[PDB]
Amino acid sequence: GPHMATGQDRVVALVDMDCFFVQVEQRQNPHLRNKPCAVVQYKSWKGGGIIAVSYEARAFGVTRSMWADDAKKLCPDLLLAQVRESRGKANLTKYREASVEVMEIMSRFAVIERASIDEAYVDLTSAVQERLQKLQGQPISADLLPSTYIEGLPQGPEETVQKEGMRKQGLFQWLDSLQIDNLTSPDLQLTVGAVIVEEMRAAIERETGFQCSAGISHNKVLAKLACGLNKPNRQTLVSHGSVPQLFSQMPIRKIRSLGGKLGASVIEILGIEYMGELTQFTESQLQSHFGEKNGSWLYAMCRGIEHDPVKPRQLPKTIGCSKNFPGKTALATREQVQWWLLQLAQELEERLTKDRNDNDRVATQLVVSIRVQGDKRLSSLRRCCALTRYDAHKMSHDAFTVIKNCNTSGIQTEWSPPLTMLFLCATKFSAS
DNA sequence: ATTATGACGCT
DNA sequence: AGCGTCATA
Ligand SMILES: [Ca+2]
Ligand SMILES: [Mg+2]
Ligand SMILES: [Mg+2]
Repeated sequence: GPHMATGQDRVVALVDMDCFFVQVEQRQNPHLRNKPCAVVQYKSWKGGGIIAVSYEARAFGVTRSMWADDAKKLCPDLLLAQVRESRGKANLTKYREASVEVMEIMSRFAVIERASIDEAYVDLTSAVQERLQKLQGQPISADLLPSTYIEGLPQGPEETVQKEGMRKQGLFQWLDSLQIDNLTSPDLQLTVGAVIVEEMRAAIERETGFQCSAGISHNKVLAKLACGLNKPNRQTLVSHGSVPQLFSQMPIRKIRSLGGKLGASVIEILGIEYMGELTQFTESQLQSHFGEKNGSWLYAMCRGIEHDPVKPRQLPKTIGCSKNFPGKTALATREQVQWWLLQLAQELEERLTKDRNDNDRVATQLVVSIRVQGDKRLSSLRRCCALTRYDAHKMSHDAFTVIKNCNTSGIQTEWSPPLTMLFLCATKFSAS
């Protein structure tokens, strides 16, 4: 009744760049624009591994993780851009720098949480209050929402044959129902949130050339889900009211954090398929199976309610460099291990020095991780040491010292079992 | 032989 | 601390 919170206190958006690495390459090379395009890394093994795919290429069935030689079988005219290689390894600087361009624009509108290289959550609650005061009871025109979908609409009762017409019919029903006379209507707040996101998205495109999609809702999980409902180059508003129908057929794995083993457990243990089916369990029941924290989270989430705050953090918390040495390329000599630790340390030194200059901070811990031939785990071993100076030779020497005792080989010069992954990561930043 | 990342939870 | 999970291009 009157005491049951509804998770409608905030307006949160999730902005996600469309096929991000591809757009970065298309901006740089106009010949790639409006074409089936993919970004690949390395080239010698099966034409390289695809890591980003334009919407034109996806129509042919090209996906991430596909080998470019295989993608070419589906899409013979596929164009490719290759990730830059430096010091013998893929170097993602160009995309990191493009990400900064976008993140800096978003930060003009509101506080953001950098969630990945190409997406950020936005807390719009304050911005919405401000805009509502400016509007002074003024209705919101559909003209202010030119790329917005309202999830769940239109409903009930011939232009609806095409997608743009459906989008507009839905928007009109939504706005027709809105009560603009009340500065505290959650639905109104979401709508104004959407007006602001249109503006943010226009600014991103104007100032970078990059297009993005976005979700607008009352929390991060619904915002993220919403964003994916209409891509590319569109934004989606998911209201509290839309949740029961949306979740009624929504596979559990689609919700963020339930895409892996926990999500699988939920389905297996409870014998359900859809997020909405969770409402029939008590909070205690969910806690008994999935733990106190997850059980409480699931109980609220299946009702559209989540409280995780948009953290004020625009910069990454760690800076790392990693390389796999698959199959026959695994490092089997000490000279090999040392040469590559050095290559990695040199890239890391370069990124750290630039980070210190731009952002007034210094990393204080170096984390060293390796994988050994045979183990099916990301990392086999992880060891930290102190990071006291931005010097590549020192860092690589320290990394070797910390891992040297993993070498089974009774021989000094040989390395066994061979190493199939090296990883250096600078962490634990402090102001400088 | 997807690879190169990056955040956060557990004990 | 070191390990595991989940997620990004
Ligand atoms: Ca994206
Ligand atoms: Mg993304
Ligand atoms: Mg993606």
